[PDB]
Amino acid sequence: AKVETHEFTAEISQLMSLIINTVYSNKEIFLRELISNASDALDKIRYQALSDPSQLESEPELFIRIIPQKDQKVLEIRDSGIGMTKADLVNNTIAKSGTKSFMEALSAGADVSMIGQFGVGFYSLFLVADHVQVISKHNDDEQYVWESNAGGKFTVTLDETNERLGRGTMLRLFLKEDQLEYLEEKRIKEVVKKHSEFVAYPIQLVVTKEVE
Ligand SMILES: COc1cccc(-c2cc(F)ccc2[C@H]2Cc3nc(N)nc(C)c3C(=O)N2)n1
Repeated sequence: AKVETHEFTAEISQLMSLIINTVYSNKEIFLRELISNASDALDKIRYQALSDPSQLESEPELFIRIIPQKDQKVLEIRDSGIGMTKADLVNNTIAKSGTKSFMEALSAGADVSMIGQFGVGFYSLFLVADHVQVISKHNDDEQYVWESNAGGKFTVTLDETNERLGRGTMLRLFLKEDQLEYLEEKRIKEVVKKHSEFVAYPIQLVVTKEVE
């Protein structure tokens, strides 16, 4: 499998470093942000399906799914949205403008929670995670895995190790030891009900209970 390496733009590498290092208190906002991206990605596939309902056939169910993996200290956020082609992942760039604007607003004293308003709320995941894999499948393209440690370099490899998505995106968040509360059914239920009431799509939570 060929791991293509790429370097992050200097503004993107500095944004990633700011968030991963910050002390922000309301770190739970990351979930609103990722859910909001997943909901938007679903809106995008649903729009195409208004024209062409064959676009939905790669994964007919439209959903956001939250999958804690206590064994691996991993929280996965999966959507069956539009997904991202390999070219998308290697060049993901409205980010450039929103990264600069958001950085200016932070100087003026904006709170970290305003990140979504500048369109770069994906990077809020580094509040609770030190490393991240992003697995994506766009309809007319193959399934790839993007990877970043918040440094200045990310990889994009063909996906030969993860479950097939059918269509969409799954973020594998490698949580920090301080933020392992977000693997908890009850803690995750709190954050979702608080900040994502108005989501057109089912937010499914996967829970592994032992049969007694
Ligand atoms: C989701 O995985 C990745 C990987 C690198 C960069 C981005 C990203 C970055 C932004 F700054 C702003 C927006 C994005 C993503 C956010 C996103 N999330 C999800 N769940 N699905 C899609 C299609 C996108 C999308 O279209 N663009 N997302």
